[PDB]
Amino acid sequence: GAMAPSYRVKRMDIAKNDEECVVNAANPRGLPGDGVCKAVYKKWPESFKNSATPVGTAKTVMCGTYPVIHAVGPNFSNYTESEGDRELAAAYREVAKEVTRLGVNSVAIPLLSTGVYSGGKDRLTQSLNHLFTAMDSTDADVVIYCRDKEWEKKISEAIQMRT
Ligand SMILES: N#C[C@@H]1CCS(=O)(=O)C1
Ligand SMILES: [Cl-]
Ligand SMILES: [Cl-]
Ligand SMILES: [Cl-]
Repeated sequence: GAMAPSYRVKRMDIAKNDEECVVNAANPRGLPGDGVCKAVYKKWPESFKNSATPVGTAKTVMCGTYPVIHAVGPNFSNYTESEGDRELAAAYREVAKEVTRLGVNSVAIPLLSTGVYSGGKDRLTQSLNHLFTAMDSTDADVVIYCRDKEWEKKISEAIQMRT
């Protein structure tokens, strides 16, 4: 565990993270994909060996000794709002289990289903709250990665509001 477990946000590529493990915003088939998933494929291609896993689940594969937690958020193009919400919450609960099992003191996490799986909606608050719901009972330092300047401000605001 971290001595004083925290949440932070950074605006940069999660493939350059300074944490003990990474969460991939994976597809269910373990394909290289786009966005975060492709950056993760380029950095930790070895972690894509048998990484395929269903929607709402997380599967960890080592790259050397570095854990890559493949978390499959729903594609809101395919799911109803209600079912997509349920699966997005579930993916994050599975990430919390894996982070706990691995015994890491820090984890780099993107906001699941906020990019090409968002169904063209802004899901910052929805995705972040499900992240908090899952990770609040863990003692790892959580570092959230984003790419948009306005999202960095809103995530930072949401973290500070609860401190
Ligand atoms: N990043 C991202 C989204 C989820 C996996 S993907 O690369 O297929 C699209
Ligand atoms: Cl960067
Ligand atoms: Cl996405
Ligand atoms: Cl972003």
